[PDB]
Amino acid sequence: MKIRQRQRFGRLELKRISGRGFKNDEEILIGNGTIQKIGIWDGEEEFHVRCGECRGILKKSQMRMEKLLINSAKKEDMKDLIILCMVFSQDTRMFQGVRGEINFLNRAGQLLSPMYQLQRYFLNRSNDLFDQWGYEESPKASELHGINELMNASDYTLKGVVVTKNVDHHH
Ligand SMILES: CN1CN([C@@H]2O[C@H](COP(=O)(O)OP(=O)(O)OP(=O)(O)O)[C@@H](O)[C@H]2O)c2nc(N)[nH]c(=O)c21
Repeated sequence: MKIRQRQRFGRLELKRISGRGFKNDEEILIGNGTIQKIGIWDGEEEFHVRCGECRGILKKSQMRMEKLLINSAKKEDMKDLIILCMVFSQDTRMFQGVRGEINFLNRAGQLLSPMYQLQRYFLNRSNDLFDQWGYEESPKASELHGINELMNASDYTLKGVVVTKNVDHHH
């Protein structure tokens, strides 16, 4: 239907544009050697995504971020959107990136649930994530360019992530 409330994953705002995922509770052995109970989504899905000023298209499958296209925006929003999408995608690389205990409390003194532990952890320790994520030679394409961990156009890109330029197509 035309009017749809957006879904939210902390700071990440999302709207699904294709696919049909199904959620199954699974036990996941993550990178710090602990087992986490997580509702894992299965199926190829694409989302419209946004964090602050940065907007993009996220394509995922089960525990895999396939492709992330985003616009150029303020670097903190670009970086946060990428991290939130890596976490949202439940990518195995993301799970494997965790070190030490994820036992963060909220302001009501309760433990965050596992997905929110992960969002909180990687937002504030992104080098853990990006190291595990992998880098590849940037795509050489006309309207797309890769980005590095500093959110700059580079010869090498975070794997699966692509940025568009702000171009005056209509003059
Ligand atoms: C990883 N997610 C998370 N998610 C949805 O994104 C929102 C934020 O996830 P969440 O806060 O972990 O949801 P949760 O607390 O598990 O509640 P729910 O029972 O709705 O899943 C929720 O609306 C959740 O349903 C998703 N929706 C789809 N279609 N595919 C997905 O892979 C995912």
